[PDB]
Amino acid sequence: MIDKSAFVHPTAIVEEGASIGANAHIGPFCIVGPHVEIGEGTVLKSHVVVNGHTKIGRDNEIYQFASIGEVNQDLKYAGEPTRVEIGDRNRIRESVTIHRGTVQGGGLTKVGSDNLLMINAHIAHDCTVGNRCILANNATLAGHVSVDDFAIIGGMTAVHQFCIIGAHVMVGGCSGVAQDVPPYVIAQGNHATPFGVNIEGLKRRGFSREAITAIRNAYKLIYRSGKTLDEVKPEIAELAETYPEVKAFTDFFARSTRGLIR
Amino acid sequence: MIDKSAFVHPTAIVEEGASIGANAHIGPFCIVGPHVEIGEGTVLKSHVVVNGHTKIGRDNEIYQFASIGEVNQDLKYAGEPTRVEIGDRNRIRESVTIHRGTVQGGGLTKVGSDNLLMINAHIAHDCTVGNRCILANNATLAGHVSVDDFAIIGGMTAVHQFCIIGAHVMVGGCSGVAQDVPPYVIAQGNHATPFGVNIEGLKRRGFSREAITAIRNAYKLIYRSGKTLDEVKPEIAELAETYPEVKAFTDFFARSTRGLIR
Amino acid sequence: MIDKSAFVHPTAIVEEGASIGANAHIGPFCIVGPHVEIGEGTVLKSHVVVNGHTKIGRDNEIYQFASIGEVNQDLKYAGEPTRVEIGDRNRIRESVTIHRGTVQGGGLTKVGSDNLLMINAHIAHDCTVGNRCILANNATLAGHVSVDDFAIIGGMTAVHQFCIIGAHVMVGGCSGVAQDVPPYVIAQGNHATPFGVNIEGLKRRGFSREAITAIRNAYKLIYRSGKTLDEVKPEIAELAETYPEVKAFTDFFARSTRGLIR
Ligand SMILES: CCCCCCC[C@@H](O)CC(=O)O[C@H]1[C@H](O)[C@@H](CO)O[C@H](OP(=O)(O)OP(=O)(O)OC[C@H]2O[C@@H](n3ccc(=O)[nH]c3=O)[C@H](O)[C@@H]2O)[C@@H]1NC(C)=O
Ligand SMILES: CCCCCCC[C@@H](O)CC(=O)O[C@H]1[C@H](O)[C@@H](CO)O[C@H](OP(=O)(O)OP(=O)(O)OC[C@H]2O[C@@H](n3ccc(=O)[nH]c3=O)[C@H](O)[C@@H]2O)[C@@H]1NC(C)=O
Ligand SMILES: CCCCCCC[C@@H](O)CC(=O)O[C@H]1[C@H](O)[C@@H](CO)O[C@H](OP(=O)(O)OP(=O)(O)OC[C@H]2O[C@@H](n3ccc(=O)[nH]c3=O)[C@H](O)[C@@H]2O)[C@@H]1NC(C)=O
Repeated sequence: MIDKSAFVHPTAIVEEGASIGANAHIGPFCIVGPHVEIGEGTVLKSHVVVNGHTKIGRDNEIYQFASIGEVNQDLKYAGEPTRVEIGDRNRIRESVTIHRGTVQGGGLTKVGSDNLLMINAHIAHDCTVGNRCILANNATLAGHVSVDDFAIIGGMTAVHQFCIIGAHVMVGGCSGVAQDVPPYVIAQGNHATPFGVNIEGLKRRGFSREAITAIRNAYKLIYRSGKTLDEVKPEIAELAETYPEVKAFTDFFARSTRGLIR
Repeated sequence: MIDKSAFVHPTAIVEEGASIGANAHIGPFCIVGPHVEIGEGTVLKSHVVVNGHTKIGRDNEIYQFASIGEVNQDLKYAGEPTRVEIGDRNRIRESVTIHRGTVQGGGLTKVGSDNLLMINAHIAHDCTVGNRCILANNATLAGHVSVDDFAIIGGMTAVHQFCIIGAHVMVGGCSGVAQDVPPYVIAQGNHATPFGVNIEGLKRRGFSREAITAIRNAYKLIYRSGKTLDEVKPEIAELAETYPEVKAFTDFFARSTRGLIR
Repeated sequence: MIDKSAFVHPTAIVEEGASIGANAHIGPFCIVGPHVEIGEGTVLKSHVVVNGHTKIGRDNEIYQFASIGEVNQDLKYAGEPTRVEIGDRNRIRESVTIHRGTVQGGGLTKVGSDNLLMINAHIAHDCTVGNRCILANNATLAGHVSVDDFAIIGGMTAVHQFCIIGAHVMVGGCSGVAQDVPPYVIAQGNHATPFGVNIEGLKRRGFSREAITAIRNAYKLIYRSGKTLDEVKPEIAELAETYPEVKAFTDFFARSTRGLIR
């Protein structure tokens, strides 16, 4: 049902069964499918396509020529009723594409809250984007990619299938990520390699001097020590019991399947 | 004429003279020009622009914000009635652009059948795309480019004007192809360089153990022997009279004008 | 007001207050905001969004799915009535985005005349594009970028914020420009480095043999001499009093803030 306080442009096509929340705005020439839920205050500017089994939260801004909930590009997909979930206060810019999941990959593509997805950013099937992320122009995620909280993907940058981009990571523009990126690190190149800790990002996000130092020491254990990952994991765990920010590393290691960028 | 069994959305604009086949679907806000032919069962999802002298075959799926048959980007083009041909069962994704040819370049842009053209793939004037190809997100072909059967162009990858991408080639993502790529080879980098035979692709497509070995030996003649191309061409021709799959090389050599990637 | 000789498609939405010039063409499903001015003979093909405080000149061709005058992607922007200016005889292709300025960056995004902006070219907030430029497919300018007269940005190429691309420059495809590019030079790579003078471009644009030689000598002072920029600036100024084309260098130096690509 469409809430009485929602605006739906006469030219927009909202198919019966769609749920449109209070004070939502559906602009000219938009198409909204029957299995779509659009939250309170969310705006679809114009020329937006939203379909599939897709739930969109509150106060989102979705710009013209964006395609949300669409059939994914995985040749394995066969039309199964898979899902998209999008949180609150996201800015989803022109030509952004966010595709539905696959049964094989868990059935769900997820995007959190307060994200900025710039022009022609691509979120493929079965991706999980967290909160407060930035995907710059043409930033492209292949299937099953995780982008953790506060992570930034630079312009023209592509991420290989199944890769994890750790929390607070900054991936430089014009890059190609082929393996997993630990939280807090700077990555650049093709293939992308690590370039230290995202110190400036952490400073701006309120991380203490002590926390940043501990994170830098954890980085040094991984990349400078010359030891194997299995050797340094318990050392990182010991460090984490004093500095809880370091726990991001161990949580990341348990999820990592592609190996680390080096 | 529009076939009686074709669906044309009330909001779609199909100009008089356009030919729409049986059980075709023209979605909301589509524009179809007077010199366009759309084949049986072909679907234009929504917000699709098809114009120029353009023939589209059967069972195609063309997604929103795609531009098919449009004026090309060659500054030499002056509005001449050039052409686009598109075959059957293609999946042409959001924002894909396929441009009409130029008189100078032969007057025709051609795409075969069973191709997957991912988001924002670009097929410039006078290009020839074969059958069963994959162009990943943002894959960009300059004018007069050939992409032969089964070839794959990775995400964010650009191909220089007049280049040929051989049959069964896999070009890696984030690459820049400046010269001709022989059939069956893996290419990566900027500028792109060869990295052996696409063994896995050939295995999946039913190539025999003997054929793959012969193809590998042909690759070795080209790249490992240290001999000139003119020296190894007759040797490849001799090999081809036992293994007919090797004939792909000699057929490719006759078309090649840019020299080989090395 | 809409001029009596202008065409506005019944499906187009031109908001009251918009100024549409003589013999302009507003195609199907276009949206034109109340603070937009569209000049004599300008064509919006179809599915074009033009909003904000935006002035567009004469004889422009703006293609489907383009977004002109839109809210920029700078997180600092807060909805202030900033501006876009676009000159005459530009060809603005499918999915091109040109964003309004920011108060912080001067309030204006400017594009001159006779430019070709290819598919999905991006002109960010506070950019200044001159005359006769070419931005190829997916060419991406970050905020506050200057692209001077006749400059060419290759396909898949990104330019870092605040950078200046000098007059008559050719930036190769698949590149990443991180610093300022002097006029007349060829740039390629990631990060982009200089590769001599754009001799062919200058020849075609009517530059004399003497002028090109002088420009080459200025290039050699900057890059071959081994001297500092401060040492060679007065030498370039001396050369410029015989060959006025060399004055482009000194004018560029005064604007440069990022340092030179080397
Ligand atoms: C990084 C920038 C690229 C742009 C990213 C945006 C694209 C995404 O929206 C779509 C996507 O990533 O889907 C893939 C899916 O994430 C993956 C896992 O589920 O599976 C697929 O990728 P994968 O690497 O597993 O390719 P396949 O094993 O399915 O084979 C697809 C084609 O590649 C050929 N191939 C494969 C391996 C090889 O070594 N050589 C080949 O030629 C093979 O013959 C076939 O034609 C999926 N692909 C296809 C084309 O089906
Ligand atoms: C690889 C990724 C890039 C994106 C690919 C998508 C673009 C295609 O849709 C369009 C396309 O490829 O068309 C070109 C056409 O395939 C070719 C052959 O027919 O001809 C043209 O390319 P080319 O390399 O021949 O350029 P021109 O010789 O026509 O000159 C165009 C501009 O380049 C300038 N130039 C040329 C050479 C040089 O050395 N320096 C220059 O500055 C010249 O002054 C002029 O302003 C065409 N270009 C233009 C801009 O007209
Ligand atoms: C080059 C190809 C990329 C595509 C280009 C197209 C994008 C443009 O349309 C938009 C644009 O360029 O705007 C930026 C604006 O030109 C600039 C100057 O005015 O300011 C901004 O860029 P900047 O480099 O200054 O980034 P900020 O300092 O504003 O911080 C933004 C985010 O980066 C994080 N950051 C910053 C520095 C650092 O070292 N590590 C970080 O994690 C920080 O925490 C925050 O989340 C602006 N960005 C944002 C996201 O606001």
